[PDB]
Amino acid sequence: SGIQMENSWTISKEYHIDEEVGFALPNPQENLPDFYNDWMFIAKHLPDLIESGQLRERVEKLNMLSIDHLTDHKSQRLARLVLGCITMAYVWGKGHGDVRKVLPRNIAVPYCQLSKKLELPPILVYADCVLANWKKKDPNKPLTYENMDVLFSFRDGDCSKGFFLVSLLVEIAAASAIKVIPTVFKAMQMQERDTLLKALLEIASCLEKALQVFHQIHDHVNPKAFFSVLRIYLSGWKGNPQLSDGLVYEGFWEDPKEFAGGSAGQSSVFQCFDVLLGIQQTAGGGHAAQFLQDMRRYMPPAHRNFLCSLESNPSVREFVLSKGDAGLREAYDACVKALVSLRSYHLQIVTKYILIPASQQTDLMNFLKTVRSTTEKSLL
Ligand SMILES: C#Cc1ccc(NC(=O)OC[C@]23CN(S(=O)(=O)c4ccc(C(C)(C)C)cc4C)C[C@H]2C[C@H]2C[C@@H]3C2(C)C)cc1
Repeated sequence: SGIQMENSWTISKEYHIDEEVGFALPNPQENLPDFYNDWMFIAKHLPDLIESGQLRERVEKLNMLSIDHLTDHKSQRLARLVLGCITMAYVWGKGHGDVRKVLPRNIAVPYCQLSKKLELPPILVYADCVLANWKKKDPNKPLTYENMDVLFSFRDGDCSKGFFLVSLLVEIAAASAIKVIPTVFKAMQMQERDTLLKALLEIASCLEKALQVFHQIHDHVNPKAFFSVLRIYLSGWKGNPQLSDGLVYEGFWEDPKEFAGGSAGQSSVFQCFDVLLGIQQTAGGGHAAQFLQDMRRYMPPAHRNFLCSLESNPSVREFVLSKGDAGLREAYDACVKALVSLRSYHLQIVTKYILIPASQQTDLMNFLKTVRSTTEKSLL
């Protein structure tokens, strides 16, 4: 068993996986210390600052603020979200091609220093704009769309609330499956047929719920706003012809540096359950594996370590198939089916929210088709 345990029931806190919200950051910080009010003002007013053409001049007038007053993980994660949103807005502007190739030192230096501390690249990633970018409206009500808000958006009407929160709610739905993983491995060591079966049925049930949460994206995200507006600010400078050499982080590196924009490969949920169920993805060969491994380096390092530990545990699939046990096989199959359905839905969302709007003004469609078929081929 690779997974380090905090006690007999819970995985080690060193993996930064919360029992209630999973890979998401629990109860995120909403305010920085007063010392950083100037950064908070800009991130909170990004929509009207971009729209009025005021954003860049405001960032250029900022004083240099040291990150030493960011003493705990939560305030460092908030600061990274604040500075990442400001960076995306500074670089892309209004999204018409008037790009900035130099990030000013009063942002670049604290952002790069903070990113070094957190071992995350100096660009907005999933762990910022989804996993840390949320609050409850009422502390005493549950985690539902109606009771939640994001902390930051880029433009009014960009649907970032719907896109980020629905994604967050899928992560939270998966958390109820992630917290069962130690029980799976314990039942395997102990030969507890029923415990393993109930654990797998629980996982499958939570993955099914996650897909029902995913369905909500159509109700909160307009495809034209997403494609023509939000995607601009999730774009990066790796292989981007508008920033062919990357971005200059003034006062941190002399040469421009390339970092990739957002990708679905930054969520740990898919790989977590592919590993658990022994599904090896092959679609797209080395170039796709290289890209996906690169996106794993854009997850929090503790979540990378969790995924690596999972790969070093005994195999659920090998255990199950050897039992002549219809019940274990059916429960395993229910998990695989729920993962196949999630991949299938992911493909249809890419189609409606990227491939189709793009057509109006191929390797991706065939990658997502192959990942779904590899998964379905893992049905025992
Ligand atoms: C910075 C940053 C940044 C901002 C957002 C993301 N989003 C992301 O990784 O979401 C993971 C998803 C997959 N989508 S998605 O709608 O197919 C989706 C997700 C991302 C995009 C991009 C524009 C970033 C390419 C496009 C689409 C269509 C939502 C979410 C729900 C289910 C399927 C997995 C999930 C299991 C949790 C990543 C980086």
